Amino acid sequence: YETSSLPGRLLSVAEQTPEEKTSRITERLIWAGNTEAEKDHNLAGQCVRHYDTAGVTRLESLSLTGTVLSQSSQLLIDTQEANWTGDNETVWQNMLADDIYTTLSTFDATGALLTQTDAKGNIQRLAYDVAGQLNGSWLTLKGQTEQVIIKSLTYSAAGQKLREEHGNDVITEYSYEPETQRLIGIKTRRPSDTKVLQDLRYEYDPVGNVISIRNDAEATRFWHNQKVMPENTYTYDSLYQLISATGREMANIGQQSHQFPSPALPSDNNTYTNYTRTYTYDRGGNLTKIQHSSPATQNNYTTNITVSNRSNRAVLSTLTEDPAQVDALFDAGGHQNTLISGQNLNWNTRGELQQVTLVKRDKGANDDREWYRYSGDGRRMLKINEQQASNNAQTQRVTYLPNLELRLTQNSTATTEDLQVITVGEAGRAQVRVLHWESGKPEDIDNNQLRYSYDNLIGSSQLELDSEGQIISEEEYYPYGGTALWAARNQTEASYKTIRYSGKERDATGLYYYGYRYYQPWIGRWLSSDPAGTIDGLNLYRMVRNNPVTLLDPDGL
Repeated sequence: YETSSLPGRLLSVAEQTPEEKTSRITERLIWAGNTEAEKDHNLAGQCVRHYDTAGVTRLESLSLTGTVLSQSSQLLIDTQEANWTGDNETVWQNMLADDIYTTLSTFDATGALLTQTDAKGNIQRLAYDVAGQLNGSWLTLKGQTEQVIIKSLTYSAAGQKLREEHGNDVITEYSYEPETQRLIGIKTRRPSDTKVLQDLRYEYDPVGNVISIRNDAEATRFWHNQKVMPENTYTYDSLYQLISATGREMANIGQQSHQFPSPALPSDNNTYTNYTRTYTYDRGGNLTKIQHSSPATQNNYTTNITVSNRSNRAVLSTLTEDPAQVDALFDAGGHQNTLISGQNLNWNTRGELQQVTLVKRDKGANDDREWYRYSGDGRRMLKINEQQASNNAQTQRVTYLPNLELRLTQNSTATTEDLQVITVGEAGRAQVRVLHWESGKPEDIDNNQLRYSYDNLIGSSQLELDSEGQIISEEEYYPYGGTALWAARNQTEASYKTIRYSGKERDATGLYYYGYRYYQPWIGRWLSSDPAGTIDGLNLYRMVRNNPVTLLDPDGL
Protein backbone atom coordinates (compact mmCIF):
# COMPACT_ATOMS: atom_id res chain seq x y z
CA TYR A 1 0.00 0.00 0.00
CA GLU A 2 1.01 3.63 -0.29
CA THR A 3 2.84 5.00 2.70
CA SER A 4 1.20 7.50 5.10
CA SER A 5 2.49 10.50 3.18
CA LEU A 6 -0.18 9.45 0.64
CA PRO A 7 -3.76 8.16 1.27
CA GLY A 8 -2.56 4.58 1.67
CA ARG A 9 -4.21 3.15 -1.45
CA LEU A 10 -3.29 -0.35 -2.65
CA LEU A 11 -0.32 -0.46 -4.95
CA SER A 12 0.32 -4.15 -5.48
CA VAL A 13 -0.32 -7.80 -4.77
CA ALA A 14 2.29 -10.50 -4.92
CA GLU A 15 2.19 -14.19 -4.25
CA GLN A 16 4.14 -17.38 -4.03
CA THR A 17 3.35 -21.03 -3.63
CA PRO A 18 5.20 -23.06 -0.87
CA GLU A 19 7.73 -24.46 -3.34
CA GLU A 20 8.64 -21.06 -4.77
CA LYS A 21 11.49 -18.97 -3.48
CA THR A 22 10.07 -15.60 -4.43
CA SER A 23 6.72 -14.03 -5.12
CA ARG A 24 5.40 -12.60 -8.34
CA ILE A 25 3.52 -9.40 -8.65
CA THR A 26 0.17 -10.46 -9.78
CA GLU A 27 -1.49 -7.14 -9.37
CA ARG A 28 -0.36 -3.55 -9.53
CA LEU A 29 -2.24 -0.26 -9.42
CA ILE A 30 -1.33 3.05 -10.94
CA TRP A 31 -3.11 5.82 -9.22
CA ALA A 32 -4.03 9.23 -10.49
CA GLY A 33 -3.02 12.38 -8.69
CA ASN A 34 -4.45 15.89 -8.69
CA THR A 35 -3.10 17.30 -11.97
CA GLU A 36 -5.15 19.12 -14.59
CA ALA A 37 -4.92 16.43 -17.23
CA GLU A 38 -6.46 14.03 -14.79
CA LYS A 39 -9.06 16.52 -13.63
CA ASP A 40 -10.01 17.30 -17.20
CA HIS A 41 -11.04 13.70 -17.84
CA ASN A 42 -12.50 13.25 -14.39
CA LEU A 43 -9.69 10.92 -13.39
CA ALA A 44 -8.22 12.63 -10.39
CA GLY A 45 -7.61 10.21 -7.55
CA GLN A 46 -8.65 7.18 -9.64
CA CYS A 47 -6.94 3.97 -10.33
CA VAL A 48 -6.39 4.53 -13.95
CA ARG A 49 -4.18 1.54 -14.65
CA HIS A 50 -4.95 -1.91 -13.36
CA TYR A 51 -2.34 -4.55 -13.82
CA ASP A 52 -3.66 -7.97 -12.95
CA THR A 53 -3.59 -11.61 -13.81
CA ALA A 54 -5.28 -11.29 -17.19
CA GLY A 55 -3.41 -8.30 -18.49
CA VAL A 56 -3.80 -4.57 -18.09
CA THR A 57 -6.99 -2.51 -18.04
CA ARG A 58 -6.73 1.23 -18.28
CA LEU A 59 -9.26 4.01 -17.91
CA GLU A 60 -9.09 6.59 -20.60
CA SER A 61 -11.73 8.90 -19.10
CA LEU A 62 -14.75 9.23 -16.79
CA SER A 63 -17.93 11.24 -17.07
CA LEU A 64 -18.71 14.02 -14.66
CA THR A 65 -21.27 11.54 -13.23
CA GLY A 66 -18.51 8.98 -12.51
CA THR A 67 -19.25 6.58 -15.38
CA VAL A 68 -16.72 5.27 -17.86
CA LEU A 69 -16.61 7.31 -21.02
CA SER A 70 -13.78 5.32 -22.34
CA GLN A 71 -11.39 2.57 -21.32
CA SER A 72 -9.06 0.10 -22.97
CA SER A 73 -7.14 -3.10 -22.35
CA GLN A 74 -4.50 -5.62 -23.29
CA LEU A 75 -4.13 -9.25 -22.35
CA LEU A 76 -1.07 -11.25 -21.39
CA ILE A 77 0.76 -13.18 -24.01
CA ASP A 78 -0.28 -16.82 -23.84
CA THR A 79 3.10 -17.81 -22.35
CA GLN A 80 3.35 -14.99 -19.81
CA GLU A 81 2.35 -14.60 -16.19
CA ALA A 82 1.84 -11.47 -14.22
CA ASN A 83 4.97 -10.31 -12.46
CA TRP A 84 4.60 -6.61 -12.73
CA THR A 85 7.99 -5.76 -11.14
CA GLY A 86 10.27 -2.70 -11.07
CA ASP A 87 9.34 0.70 -12.50
CA ASN A 88 9.76 -0.27 -16.12
CA GLU A 89 6.57 0.49 -17.88
CA THR A 90 8.04 -0.95 -21.05
CA VAL A 91 8.70 -4.27 -19.39
CA TRP A 92 5.12 -4.52 -18.36
CA GLN A 93 4.11 -3.74 -21.95
CA ASN A 94 6.39 -6.52 -23.10
CA MET A 95 4.29 -9.10 -21.21
CA LEU A 96 1.23 -8.12 -23.24
CA ALA A 97 -0.24 -8.77 -26.61
CA ASP A 98 -0.04 -5.70 -28.80
CA ASP A 99 -3.72 -5.72 -29.70
CA ILE A 100 -5.55 -3.03 -27.76
CA TYR A 101 -9.22 -3.25 -27.13
CA THR A 102 -11.20 -0.14 -26.38
CA THR A 103 -14.76 0.56 -25.27
CA LEU A 104 -16.58 3.87 -25.30
CA SER A 105 -19.88 4.92 -23.79
CA THR A 106 -22.40 7.73 -23.66
CA PHE A 107 -24.43 8.29 -20.54
CA ASP A 108 -27.26 10.60 -19.65
CA ALA A 109 -26.73 13.14 -16.89
CA THR A 110 -27.75 10.66 -14.18
CA GLY A 111 -25.49 7.95 -15.59
CA ALA A 112 -28.00 5.83 -17.55
CA LEU A 113 -26.26 4.10 -20.38
CA LEU A 114 -27.34 5.58 -23.65
CA THR A 115 -24.79 4.28 -26.10
CA GLN A 116 -21.86 1.91 -26.27
CA THR A 117 -19.09 1.40 -28.79
CA ASP A 118 -17.30 -1.93 -28.87
CA ALA A 119 -13.67 -2.61 -29.81
CA LYS A 120 -14.53 -3.16 -33.49
CA GLY A 121 -16.72 -0.04 -33.85
CA ASN A 122 -20.23 -1.50 -33.54
CA ILE A 123 -22.49 0.86 -31.57
CA GLN A 124 -25.48 0.24 -29.32
CA ARG A 125 -28.15 2.85 -28.53
CA LEU A 126 -30.82 2.67 -25.82
CA ALA A 127 -34.08 4.57 -25.24
CA TYR A 128 -35.73 5.34 -21.93
CA ASP A 129 -39.26 6.23 -20.94
CA VAL A 130 -40.63 8.84 -18.54
CA ALA A 131 -40.11 6.41 -15.67
CA GLY A 132 -36.46 5.94 -16.70
CA GLN A 133 -37.22 2.44 -17.81
CA LEU A 134 -35.68 1.06 -20.92
CA ASN A 135 -38.23 1.23 -23.72
CA GLY A 136 -36.29 0.14 -26.85
CA SER A 137 -32.85 -0.70 -28.33
CA TRP A 138 -30.87 -0.14 -31.55
CA LEU A 139 -27.60 -1.35 -33.03
CA THR A 140 -25.39 0.02 -35.78
CA LEU A 141 -22.47 -1.84 -37.07
CA LYS A 142 -19.33 -0.62 -38.41
CA GLY A 143 -20.55 -0.21 -41.98
CA GLN A 144 -24.33 -0.78 -41.34
CA THR A 145 -27.32 1.38 -40.35
CA GLU A 146 -29.07 0.94 -37.05
CA GLN A 147 -31.25 -2.08 -36.74
CA VAL A 148 -34.00 -2.14 -34.23
CA ILE A 149 -33.32 -4.89 -31.78
CA ILE A 150 -36.16 -4.07 -29.42
CA LYS A 151 -38.95 -2.09 -30.98
CA SER A 152 -40.72 -1.41 -27.74
CA LEU A 153 -41.01 -2.19 -24.06
CA THR A 154 -43.75 -1.59 -21.48
CA TYR A 155 -43.44 -2.39 -17.76
CA SER A 156 -45.78 -3.43 -14.95
CA ALA A 157 -46.38 -1.27 -11.85
CA ALA A 158 -43.82 -3.56 -10.19
CA GLY A 159 -41.31 -2.51 -12.88
CA GLN A 160 -41.34 -5.91 -14.50
CA LYS A 161 -41.34 -6.42 -18.20
CA LEU A 162 -45.00 -6.49 -19.21
CA ARG A 163 -44.82 -6.34 -22.99
CA GLU A 164 -41.62 -6.81 -24.95
CA GLU A 165 -41.48 -6.34 -28.70
CA HIS A 166 -38.48 -7.51 -30.64
CA GLY A 167 -37.10 -6.26 -33.96
CA ASN A 168 -38.08 -9.56 -35.57
CA ASP A 169 -41.73 -8.78 -34.69
CA VAL A 170 -41.78 -11.29 -31.93
CA ILE A 171 -43.83 -10.11 -28.99
CA THR A 172 -43.57 -11.46 -25.48
CA GLU A 173 -46.19 -10.84 -22.90
CA TYR A 174 -45.60 -11.37 -19.24
CA SER A 175 -48.41 -12.60 -17.08
CA TYR A 176 -48.17 -11.85 -13.41
CA GLU A 177 -50.27 -12.79 -10.44
CA PRO A 178 -51.13 -9.40 -8.88
CA GLU A 179 -51.46 -10.84 -5.40
CA THR A 180 -47.66 -11.02 -5.19
CA GLN A 181 -46.93 -9.67 -8.64
CA ARG A 182 -45.06 -12.91 -9.36
CA LEU A 183 -44.53 -14.04 -12.87
CA ILE A 184 -46.97 -16.76 -13.69
CA GLY A 185 -46.27 -16.96 -17.35
CA ILE A 186 -44.55 -16.09 -20.56
CA LYS A 187 -46.39 -15.79 -23.87
CA THR A 188 -44.36 -15.42 -27.04
CA ARG A 189 -46.07 -14.66 -30.31
CA ARG A 190 -45.04 -14.18 -33.92
CA PRO A 191 -47.60 -11.77 -35.63
CA SER A 192 -46.73 -12.77 -39.19
CA ASP A 193 -48.62 -16.01 -38.54
CA THR A 194 -49.77 -14.91 -35.07
CA LYS A 195 -48.22 -18.05 -33.83
CA VAL A 196 -47.72 -18.47 -30.19
CA LEU A 197 -44.36 -20.08 -30.08
CA GLN A 198 -44.66 -20.58 -26.37
CA ASP A 199 -47.06 -20.18 -23.50
CA LEU A 200 -45.32 -21.08 -20.31
CA ARG A 201 -47.50 -21.24 -17.29
CA TYR A 202 -45.99 -21.52 -13.84
CA GLU A 203 -48.07 -23.14 -11.17
CA TYR A 204 -46.97 -22.59 -7.57
CA ASP A 205 -47.23 -23.91 -4.03
CA PRO A 206 -47.99 -21.48 -1.15
CA VAL A 207 -44.34 -20.52 -0.70
CA GLY A 208 -43.83 -19.59 -4.26
CA ASN A 209 -42.11 -22.74 -5.45
CA VAL A 210 -43.14 -23.92 -8.87
CA ILE A 211 -44.84 -27.24 -8.77
CA SER A 212 -45.69 -27.30 -12.44
CA ILE A 213 -44.55 -25.69 -15.68
CA ARG A 214 -46.58 -26.17 -18.77
CA ASN A 215 -46.03 -24.99 -22.30
CA ASP A 216 -49.52 -24.70 -23.80
CA ALA A 217 -48.14 -23.80 -27.21
CA GLU A 218 -48.14 -26.29 -30.06
CA ALA A 219 -45.06 -28.47 -30.29
CA THR A 220 -42.55 -27.26 -32.86
CA ARG A 221 -41.45 -28.74 -36.23
CA PHE A 222 -38.58 -30.56 -34.60
CA TRP A 223 -41.08 -32.87 -32.92
CA HIS A 224 -41.90 -35.27 -35.67
CA ASN A 225 -45.62 -36.19 -35.65
CA GLN A 226 -45.90 -34.81 -32.10
CA LYS A 227 -48.09 -31.79 -31.34
CA VAL A 228 -48.75 -32.04 -27.61
CA MET A 229 -45.94 -31.10 -25.29
CA PRO A 230 -45.46 -32.94 -21.91
CA GLU A 231 -46.06 -31.18 -18.60
CA ASN A 232 -43.12 -30.54 -16.30
CA THR A 233 -44.24 -31.36 -12.80
CA TYR A 234 -42.29 -31.12 -9.62
CA THR A 235 -42.34 -32.63 -6.15
CA TYR A 236 -40.68 -30.93 -3.25
CA ASP A 237 -40.06 -32.18 0.24
CA SER A 238 -40.54 -30.30 3.48
CA LEU A 239 -37.05 -28.82 3.06
CA TYR A 240 -37.99 -27.74 -0.45
CA GLN A 241 -35.53 -29.98 -2.12
CA LEU A 242 -36.50 -31.17 -5.51
CA ILE A 243 -37.59 -34.72 -5.00
CA SER A 244 -38.98 -35.49 -8.35
CA ALA A 245 -39.65 -33.97 -11.68
CA THR A 246 -41.12 -34.69 -15.07
CA GLY A 247 -40.51 -33.44 -18.56
CA ARG A 248 -39.32 -34.48 -22.00
CA GLU A 249 -36.07 -35.33 -23.67
CA MET A 250 -34.63 -36.30 -27.03
CA ALA A 251 -35.88 -39.77 -27.81
CA ASN A 252 -32.25 -40.82 -28.17
CA ILE A 253 -30.72 -38.68 -25.40
CA GLY A 254 -29.53 -41.83 -23.55
CA GLN A 255 -27.18 -41.59 -20.57
CA GLN A 256 -26.62 -38.32 -18.82
CA SER A 257 -23.00 -37.35 -19.22
CA HIS A 258 -20.67 -34.49 -20.04
CA GLN A 259 -21.22 -35.07 -23.76
CA PHE A 260 -23.57 -32.91 -25.72
CA PRO A 261 -25.85 -34.60 -28.36
CA SER A 262 -26.23 -33.42 -31.91
CA PRO A 263 -29.46 -31.35 -32.27
CA ALA A 264 -32.61 -32.95 -33.49
CA LEU A 265 -33.30 -32.00 -37.06
CA PRO A 266 -36.86 -31.78 -38.45
CA SER A 267 -35.47 -33.26 -41.69
CA ASP A 268 -34.44 -36.41 -39.88
CA ASN A 269 -37.89 -36.85 -38.43
CA ASN A 270 -36.50 -36.77 -34.92
CA THR A 271 -38.88 -37.15 -31.97
CA TYR A 272 -39.02 -36.62 -28.23
CA THR A 273 -39.91 -38.78 -25.31
CA ASN A 274 -41.14 -38.39 -21.80
CA TYR A 275 -39.21 -38.65 -18.59
CA THR A 276 -39.32 -38.67 -14.85
CA ARG A 277 -36.40 -38.21 -12.48
CA THR A 278 -36.16 -38.84 -8.74
CA TYR A 279 -33.65 -37.15 -6.51
CA THR A 280 -32.18 -38.77 -3.43
CA TYR A 281 -30.45 -36.58 -0.93
CA ASP A 282 -28.40 -37.37 2.14
CA ARG A 283 -28.84 -35.66 5.47
CA GLY A 284 -26.22 -33.00 4.63
CA GLY A 285 -28.33 -32.07 1.59
CA ASN A 286 -26.01 -33.70 -0.92
CA LEU A 287 -27.62 -35.23 -3.92
CA THR A 288 -26.48 -38.82 -3.87
CA LYS A 289 -28.61 -40.42 -6.52
CA ILE A 290 -30.65 -39.47 -9.53
CA GLN A 291 -33.02 -42.07 -10.82
CA HIS A 292 -33.75 -41.55 -14.49
CA SER A 293 -36.62 -43.22 -16.25
CA SER A 294 -38.25 -43.05 -19.67
CA PRO A 295 -40.27 -46.34 -20.08
CA ALA A 296 -41.15 -45.39 -23.64
CA THR A 297 -37.57 -46.01 -24.75
CA GLN A 298 -36.73 -47.95 -21.63
CA ASN A 299 -34.03 -45.50 -20.86
CA ASN A 300 -33.36 -46.43 -17.26
CA TYR A 301 -30.33 -45.59 -15.15
CA THR A 302 -29.22 -44.04 -11.91
CA THR A 303 -26.59 -41.38 -11.51
CA ASN A 304 -24.62 -42.31 -8.43
CA ILE A 305 -22.54 -39.91 -6.37
CA THR A 306 -20.15 -40.91 -3.63
CA VAL A 307 -20.28 -38.41 -0.81
CA SER A 308 -17.45 -37.93 1.61
CA ASN A 309 -17.89 -39.22 5.11
CA ARG A 310 -15.69 -36.47 6.48
CA SER A 311 -16.69 -33.62 4.27
CA ASN A 312 -19.37 -32.63 1.73
CA ARG A 313 -16.92 -33.15 -1.05
CA ALA A 314 -18.56 -35.59 -3.42
CA VAL A 315 -17.81 -37.21 -6.74
CA LEU A 316 -19.44 -39.20 -9.44
CA SER A 317 -19.07 -42.70 -8.01
CA THR A 318 -17.23 -43.85 -11.08
CA LEU A 319 -14.22 -42.00 -9.68
CA THR A 320 -14.50 -44.05 -6.41
CA GLU A 321 -17.14 -46.00 -4.52
CA ASP A 322 -15.41 -45.09 -1.24
CA PRO A 323 -16.45 -41.96 0.79
CA ALA A 324 -12.95 -41.89 2.34
CA GLN A 325 -11.29 -41.67 -1.08
CA VAL A 326 -13.62 -38.93 -2.17
CA ASP A 327 -11.59 -36.47 -0.10
CA ALA A 328 -8.36 -37.31 -1.99
CA LEU A 329 -9.99 -36.34 -5.21
CA PHE A 330 -9.97 -32.71 -4.02
CA ASP A 331 -7.05 -30.48 -3.19
CA ALA A 332 -6.31 -28.77 0.09
CA GLY A 333 -8.71 -25.87 -0.56
CA GLY A 334 -11.63 -27.91 -1.82
CA HIS A 335 -10.88 -27.60 -5.48
CA GLN A 336 -11.74 -30.66 -7.55
CA ASN A 337 -8.56 -32.48 -8.62
CA THR A 338 -10.26 -34.39 -11.43
CA LEU A 339 -13.48 -33.88 -13.29
CA ILE A 340 -14.01 -37.27 -14.91
CA SER A 341 -11.71 -40.15 -15.38
CA GLY A 342 -9.28 -38.95 -18.05
CA GLN A 343 -9.88 -35.20 -17.51
CA ASN A 344 -7.94 -33.63 -14.68
CA LEU A 345 -8.19 -30.10 -13.31
CA ASN A 346 -5.46 -27.54 -12.86
CA TRP A 347 -6.52 -24.97 -10.31
CA ASN A 348 -4.59 -21.73 -10.05
CA THR A 349 -3.40 -19.87 -6.98
CA ARG A 350 -6.59 -17.83 -6.83
CA GLY A 351 -8.71 -20.98 -6.73
CA GLU A 352 -9.81 -20.27 -10.27
CA LEU A 353 -9.71 -22.98 -12.83
CA GLN A 354 -6.58 -22.69 -14.91
CA GLN A 355 -6.92 -25.72 -17.10
CA VAL A 356 -8.95 -28.77 -17.93
CA THR A 357 -7.12 -31.56 -19.61
CA LEU A 358 -9.58 -32.81 -22.13
CA VAL A 359 -7.51 -35.60 -23.67
CA LYS A 360 -4.35 -36.87 -22.08
CA ARG A 361 -1.58 -37.84 -24.46
CA ASP A 362 2.09 -38.61 -23.78
CA LYS A 363 5.69 -38.26 -24.89
CA GLY A 364 5.86 -35.67 -27.66
CA ALA A 365 2.10 -35.47 -28.07
CA ASN A 366 0.19 -32.39 -27.12
CA ASP A 367 -2.82 -32.74 -24.83
CA ASP A 368 -6.26 -31.51 -25.73
CA ARG A 369 -7.04 -28.89 -23.15
CA GLU A 370 -8.95 -25.80 -22.29
CA TRP A 371 -7.46 -23.03 -20.26
CA TYR A 372 -8.42 -19.73 -18.81
CA ARG A 373 -7.31 -16.28 -17.83
CA TYR A 374 -9.27 -14.18 -15.38
CA SER A 375 -8.99 -10.56 -14.38
CA GLY A 376 -8.13 -9.47 -10.87
CA ASP A 377 -11.86 -9.49 -10.01
CA GLY A 378 -12.29 -13.14 -11.02
CA ARG A 379 -14.17 -12.52 -14.23
CA ARG A 380 -13.00 -14.57 -17.15
CA MET A 381 -11.11 -12.44 -19.64
CA LEU A 382 -9.98 -15.11 -22.03
CA LYS A 383 -10.88 -18.68 -22.91
CA ILE A 384 -8.55 -20.87 -24.92
CA ASN A 385 -9.58 -24.24 -26.27
CA GLU A 386 -6.72 -26.21 -27.76
CA GLN A 387 -7.32 -29.27 -29.88
CA GLN A 388 -4.27 -31.34 -30.68
CA ALA A 389 -5.31 -34.27 -32.79
CA SER A 390 -2.27 -35.79 -34.43
CA ASN A 391 -3.65 -34.73 -37.81
CA ASN A 392 -5.67 -31.75 -36.62
CA ALA A 393 -4.55 -29.17 -34.09
CA GLN A 394 -6.86 -26.16 -33.63
CA THR A 395 -7.01 -23.17 -31.32
CA GLN A 396 -10.23 -21.46 -30.38
CA ARG A 397 -9.58 -18.10 -28.78
CA VAL A 398 -12.42 -16.23 -27.13
CA THR A 399 -11.75 -12.73 -25.82
CA TYR A 400 -14.30 -11.28 -23.45
CA LEU A 401 -15.05 -7.62 -24.10
CA PRO A 402 -18.07 -5.46 -23.02
CA ASN A 403 -20.92 -6.84 -25.09
CA LEU A 404 -18.47 -8.54 -27.38
CA GLU A 405 -17.07 -11.97 -27.79
CA LEU A 406 -14.08 -12.10 -30.03
CA ARG A 407 -14.06 -15.61 -31.42
CA LEU A 408 -10.87 -16.38 -33.31
CA THR A 409 -10.36 -19.85 -34.67
CA GLN A 410 -7.17 -21.02 -36.24
CA ASN A 411 -5.78 -24.35 -37.32
CA SER A 412 -2.13 -24.95 -36.78
CA THR A 413 -2.00 -24.59 -40.58
CA ALA A 414 -4.43 -21.66 -41.28
CA THR A 415 -6.79 -19.04 -39.93
CA THR A 416 -10.20 -20.52 -40.42
CA GLU A 417 -12.66 -18.15 -38.80
CA ASP A 418 -13.07 -14.70 -37.31
CA LEU A 419 -16.40 -14.06 -35.64
CA GLN A 420 -17.43 -11.16 -33.57
CA VAL A 421 -20.42 -11.66 -31.37
CA ILE A 422 -22.21 -8.56 -30.31
CA THR A 423 -24.46 -8.98 -27.39
CA VAL A 424 -27.51 -6.87 -26.62
CA GLY A 425 -28.99 -6.85 -23.13
CA GLU A 426 -28.23 -9.50 -20.51
CA ALA A 427 -28.14 -13.27 -20.74
CA GLY A 428 -31.15 -14.71 -19.00
CA ARG A 429 -33.08 -11.57 -19.89
CA ALA A 430 -33.80 -12.39 -23.56
CA GLN A 431 -30.39 -11.26 -24.75
CA VAL A 432 -29.93 -10.94 -28.45
CA ARG A 433 -26.67 -11.87 -30.19
CA VAL A 434 -25.26 -10.77 -33.55
CA LEU A 435 -22.93 -12.95 -35.51
CA HIS A 436 -20.49 -10.86 -37.56
CA TRP A 437 -17.74 -12.26 -39.66
CA GLU A 438 -14.49 -10.87 -40.80
CA SER A 439 -13.43 -14.28 -42.07
CA GLY A 440 -14.57 -17.84 -42.48
CA LYS A 441 -18.29 -17.29 -42.54
CA PRO A 442 -20.12 -20.54 -43.40
CA GLU A 443 -21.73 -20.51 -46.81
CA ASP A 444 -25.12 -21.19 -45.23
CA ILE A 445 -25.18 -18.63 -42.40
CA ASP A 446 -26.08 -14.94 -42.60
CA ASN A 447 -23.42 -12.33 -41.94
CA ASN A 448 -24.64 -10.27 -38.97
CA GLN A 449 -27.13 -12.95 -38.25
CA LEU A 450 -29.36 -12.05 -35.37
CA ARG A 451 -30.09 -14.48 -32.61
CA TYR A 452 -32.97 -13.58 -30.33
CA SER A 453 -33.09 -15.74 -27.21
CA TYR A 454 -36.27 -16.42 -25.28
CA ASP A 455 -35.58 -17.56 -21.76
CA ASN A 456 -37.46 -19.43 -18.99
CA LEU A 457 -38.15 -18.38 -15.39
CA ILE A 458 -34.49 -18.63 -14.29
CA GLY A 459 -32.97 -17.35 -17.50
CA SER A 460 -32.26 -20.63 -19.25
CA SER A 461 -32.22 -20.16 -22.99
CA GLN A 462 -35.06 -22.19 -24.53
CA LEU A 463 -35.78 -20.74 -27.93
CA GLU A 464 -33.63 -18.88 -30.35
CA LEU A 465 -35.15 -17.05 -33.27
CA ASP A 466 -33.76 -15.28 -36.32
CA SER A 467 -34.53 -11.80 -37.70
CA GLU A 468 -37.80 -13.11 -39.20
CA GLY A 469 -38.81 -14.69 -35.88
CA GLN A 470 -38.18 -18.17 -37.23
CA ILE A 471 -36.83 -20.85 -35.03
CA ILE A 472 -33.13 -21.46 -35.32
CA SER A 473 -32.95 -23.65 -32.28
CA GLU A 474 -34.78 -25.09 -29.31
CA GLU A 475 -33.38 -26.43 -26.04
CA GLU A 476 -34.46 -27.70 -22.62
CA TYR A 477 -32.85 -29.10 -19.52
CA TYR A 478 -33.07 -31.66 -16.85
CA PRO A 479 -33.67 -29.52 -13.68
CA TYR A 480 -29.96 -29.32 -12.81
CA GLY A 481 -28.95 -28.13 -16.28
CA GLY A 482 -28.36 -31.38 -18.07
CA THR A 483 -29.42 -30.94 -21.63
CA ALA A 484 -32.63 -32.83 -22.13
CA LEU A 485 -33.79 -31.51 -25.42
CA TRP A 486 -31.90 -29.90 -28.24
CA ALA A 487 -32.97 -29.13 -31.78
CA ALA A 488 -31.94 -26.94 -34.65
CA ARG A 489 -32.83 -25.77 -38.11
CA ASN A 490 -29.28 -26.14 -39.37
CA GLN A 491 -26.34 -27.79 -37.65
CA THR A 492 -24.15 -24.91 -38.75
CA GLU A 493 -26.31 -22.51 -36.84
CA ALA A 494 -26.46 -24.91 -33.94
CA SER A 495 -22.68 -24.80 -33.61
CA TYR A 496 -22.77 -21.16 -32.58
CA LYS A 497 -24.96 -21.57 -29.52
CA THR A 498 -22.95 -21.22 -26.30
CA ILE A 499 -25.54 -19.81 -23.84
CA ARG A 500 -27.72 -22.43 -22.23
CA TYR A 501 -28.97 -23.33 -18.73
CA SER A 502 -29.30 -20.33 -16.42
CA GLY A 503 -28.15 -18.12 -19.29
CA LYS A 504 -24.62 -19.26 -18.70
CA GLU A 505 -21.94 -20.20 -21.12
CA ARG A 506 -21.22 -23.88 -21.49
CA ASP A 507 -17.52 -24.78 -21.97
CA ALA A 508 -15.90 -27.76 -23.85
CA THR A 509 -15.45 -29.19 -20.43
CA GLY A 510 -19.24 -29.37 -20.37
CA LEU A 511 -19.21 -27.06 -17.40
CA TYR A 512 -21.05 -23.89 -16.91
CA TYR A 513 -19.14 -20.84 -15.99
CA TYR A 514 -20.85 -18.83 -13.28
CA GLY A 515 -18.95 -15.77 -12.30
CA TYR A 516 -16.63 -17.26 -9.76
CA ARG A 517 -17.25 -21.00 -10.11
CA TYR A 518 -17.69 -23.86 -12.49
CA TYR A 519 -20.86 -25.83 -12.31
CA GLN A 520 -21.00 -29.51 -13.20
CA PRO A 521 -24.63 -30.27 -14.53
CA TRP A 522 -24.32 -34.02 -14.78
CA ILE A 523 -23.46 -34.28 -11.11
CA GLY A 524 -25.54 -31.39 -9.76
CA ARG A 525 -22.82 -29.51 -7.81
CA TRP A 526 -19.93 -27.01 -7.84
CA LEU A 527 -16.29 -27.94 -8.70
CA SER A 528 -14.95 -25.73 -5.96
CA SER A 529 -16.09 -24.49 -2.62
CA ASP A 530 -17.94 -21.17 -2.37
CA PRO A 531 -15.39 -18.31 -1.63
CA ALA A 532 -18.17 -16.54 0.27
CA GLY A 533 -17.92 -19.15 3.02
CA THR A 534 -21.11 -20.13 4.81
CA ILE A 535 -23.15 -17.42 3.18
CA ASP A 536 -25.99 -19.89 2.81
CA GLY A 537 -25.64 -23.34 4.41
CA LEU A 538 -22.59 -25.28 5.67
CA ASN A 539 -22.33 -27.26 2.44
CA LEU A 540 -19.90 -25.42 0.25
CA TYR A 541 -20.56 -27.42 -2.90
CA ARG A 542 -24.34 -27.32 -2.91
CA MET A 543 -26.02 -25.98 -6.01
CA VAL A 544 -29.01 -23.60 -5.43
CA ARG A 545 -30.24 -25.25 -2.21
CA ASN A 546 -31.27 -28.31 -4.26
CA ASN A 547 -34.18 -26.45 -5.90
CA PRO A 548 -33.03 -25.15 -9.36
CA VAL A 549 -36.54 -24.96 -10.55
CA THR A 550 -37.23 -21.92 -8.44
CA LEU A 551 -33.79 -20.71 -7.35
CA LEU A 552 -30.93 -19.10 -9.27
CA ASP A 553 -27.41 -17.97 -8.31
CA PRO A 554 -25.72 -15.86 -11.07
CA ASP A 555 -22.30 -15.68 -9.28
CA GLY A 556 -21.91 -19.00 -7.63
CA LEU A 557 -20.57 -17.01 -4.69
